[PDB]
Amino acid sequence: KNPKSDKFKVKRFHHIEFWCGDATNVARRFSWGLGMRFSAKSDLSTGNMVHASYLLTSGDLRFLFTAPYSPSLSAGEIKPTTTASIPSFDHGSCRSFFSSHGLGVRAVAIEVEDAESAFSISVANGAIPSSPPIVLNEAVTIAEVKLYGDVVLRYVSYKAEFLPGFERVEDASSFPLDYGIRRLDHAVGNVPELGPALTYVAGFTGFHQFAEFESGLNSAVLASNDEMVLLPINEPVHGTKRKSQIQTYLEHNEGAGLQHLALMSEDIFRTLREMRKRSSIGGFDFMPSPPPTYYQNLKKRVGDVLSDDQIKECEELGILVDRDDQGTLLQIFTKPLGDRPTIFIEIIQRVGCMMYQSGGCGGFGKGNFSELFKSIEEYEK
Amino acid sequence: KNPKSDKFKVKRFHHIEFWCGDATNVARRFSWGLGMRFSAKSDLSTGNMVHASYLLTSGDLRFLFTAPYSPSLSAGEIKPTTTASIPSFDHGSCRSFFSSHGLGVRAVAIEVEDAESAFSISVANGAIPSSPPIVLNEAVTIAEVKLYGDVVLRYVSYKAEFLPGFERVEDASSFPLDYGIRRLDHAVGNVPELGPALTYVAGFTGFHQFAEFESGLNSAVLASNDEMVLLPINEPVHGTKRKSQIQTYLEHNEGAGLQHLALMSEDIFRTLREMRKRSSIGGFDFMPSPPPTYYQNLKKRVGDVLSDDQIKECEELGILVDRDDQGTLLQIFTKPLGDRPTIFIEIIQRVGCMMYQSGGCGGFGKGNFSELFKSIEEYEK
Ligand SMILES: O=C(O)Cc1ccccc1O
Ligand SMILES: O=C(O)Cc1ccccc1O
Ligand SMILES: [Co+2]
Ligand SMILES: [Co+2]
Repeated sequence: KNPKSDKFKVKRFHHIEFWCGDATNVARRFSWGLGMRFSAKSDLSTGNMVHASYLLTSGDLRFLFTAPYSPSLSAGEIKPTTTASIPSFDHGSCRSFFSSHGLGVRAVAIEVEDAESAFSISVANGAIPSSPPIVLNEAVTIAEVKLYGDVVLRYVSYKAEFLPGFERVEDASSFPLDYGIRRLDHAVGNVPELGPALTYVAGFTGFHQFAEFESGLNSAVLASNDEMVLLPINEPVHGTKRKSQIQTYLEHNEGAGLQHLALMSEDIFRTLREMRKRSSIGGFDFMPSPPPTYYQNLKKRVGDVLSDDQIKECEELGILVDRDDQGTLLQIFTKPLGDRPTIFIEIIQRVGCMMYQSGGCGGFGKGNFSELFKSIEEYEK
Repeated sequence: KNPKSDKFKVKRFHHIEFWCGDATNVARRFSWGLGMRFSAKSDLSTGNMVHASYLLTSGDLRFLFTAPYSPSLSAGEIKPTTTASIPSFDHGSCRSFFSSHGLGVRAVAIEVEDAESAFSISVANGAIPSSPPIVLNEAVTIAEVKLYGDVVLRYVSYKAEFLPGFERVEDASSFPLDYGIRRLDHAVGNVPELGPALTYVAGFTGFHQFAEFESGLNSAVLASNDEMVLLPINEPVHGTKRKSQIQTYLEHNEGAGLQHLALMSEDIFRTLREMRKRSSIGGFDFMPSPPPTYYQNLKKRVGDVLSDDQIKECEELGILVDRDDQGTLLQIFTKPLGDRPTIFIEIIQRVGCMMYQSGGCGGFGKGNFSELFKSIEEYEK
């Protein structure tokens, strides 16, 4: 069931912020590789002497890329006189984050009704504060609490254009790329111990465990009331023949952090075609495809959902398919987005659970561990 | 004249190394924006636990992009047991460089006859050592001395494939991009004081001042014996109405460093067409074009070198033209390559000075300061 125990009003995923060494180059790579438009900036040209921040958008999906300038540019500033557009930014925290983790997600931001209420109630309920509520131009309130590792859960709330002090990019620089991605479906964290992580986060949010349906991990999923904010969390399982990829993550990331973002497409076939066309010319690479035996086995499992043509199209693109009690899930995983084997991206599309589509329709692919192992016995063939 | 006073045998520009926060994303951006192939790697997959290094090539042009992993991966190593493929790399120096300068060039590498000789003779003649000669796999010798700021001049010499411990990229990942760029023509440094910089560098190389032919800079050019290694150096001039861009550089870079790389194309028209097509989809932007009056004035200066059609093609692409006593220079400048207004790139092609083409044929564009100022009086039109 769903007890709907959110301790404050949570709306939707609002944006994801990457902390970078150079925001320009990461943003331009992601824009081409994923098909996202440059839509806002806050940097030297907008008066920001503290950080460079570039926003990419695709549908409702908002990726923010931020890097620090030299502290010398803003050395005479103090917090009351700051030119930073994101008041929680701090040169030392950002350099320390990036040197410790490399390229990765600093903030998972959700839109709430009242960011100040959400911050107070969260801290009242165990959340470790990270940046207190700050009202920007009497219009937007932002607050941050620790999520896991050095990742913050950022609350944003609007009285009624991204953030004050961001400018819309003059569209001579804004090329209308679009490969079909429309919103963030869920965000996945890796921790050394799942239980305490769950207890902490569920402790201060009231998010409930999302109901689900021997290789490497245990996981569980936290969800908001309407189950549109979904936050899976993994822990490693040790002693296994193949080393736990969760453990590999923790080693190369220097501890807990965000493992991957799941991006919903409105047409996963066109998204993967478009992304794969660009893999070797600046975009993203994809995990190796499952063997043909995996795809033959797809008819017996989802032959009622997908035509033979649609199945054959899943095979051309390397798409995985899983199915819940309520819907069917199409998914695929990129290779790591940067130098370290840490953060990656998953492209997904859900079919079923109409009534709008309810959140998590089809689950998260748990069934594909078994299906891929058994399929990999294609050595017989 | 040219006294040919090189104190050791210098061959050609060999490569440029960028020090990055994340080498993967910078390299993939540069590859698409400039049309360079992925040709070698040294990283986790090759046994390197210290740094990630990716090599892009176009003709003879070699761009190397390097970033540090977590020190924890190599904490049990010492220099005799290192897995780094570039023995001069050091986690602390790289993080300190990047935090101080942002994305930029760490090494200007030239190939010499004997890197050990070049290092000893240079230090004997005033060069500040940076990394002593090291022989890699009994095949390649590398040595580094300080050039200016935190930029090193790196010597490389081969007994007789980039460097030992680098693998050729398996070409499923190596897409044969090519927009016409073929080699590095010259590399430009900005310093606070030109005179001491010249005296130091000419002091330990024997490079001579390259003979040339009121807004912002003084500059001078150092050259090797056959004048194929060219190293211009700028200093700011203060008190000017418009602030010195050299000074702006020094402020945002936190001191002296490499200002820009000049890349020779074999077809500057195709290069700029191809680069401009990609400016807004992950590539590089170009400085704003000169006014039409600049291009009308081109007939009277280079009408004997370029047809009206070729001139009109210069106007479509924003190409600048200057002319020496010996040849004609076509040039254009990108906007900054990363977040800070520091490093950028120039695309060039030279016509004249046949006998092969002698180095610096057409100069470096000094004449375009005056031509652009006078051309900008198009307000009358
Ligand atoms: O970590 C993964 O590879 C995928 C994942 C993450 C979290 C919960 C369930 C799940 O299948
Ligand atoms: O700095 C620049 O913009 C161009 C330059 C650099 C160095 C020498 C001569 C010259 O025209
Ligand atoms: Co998932
Ligand atoms: Co130049």
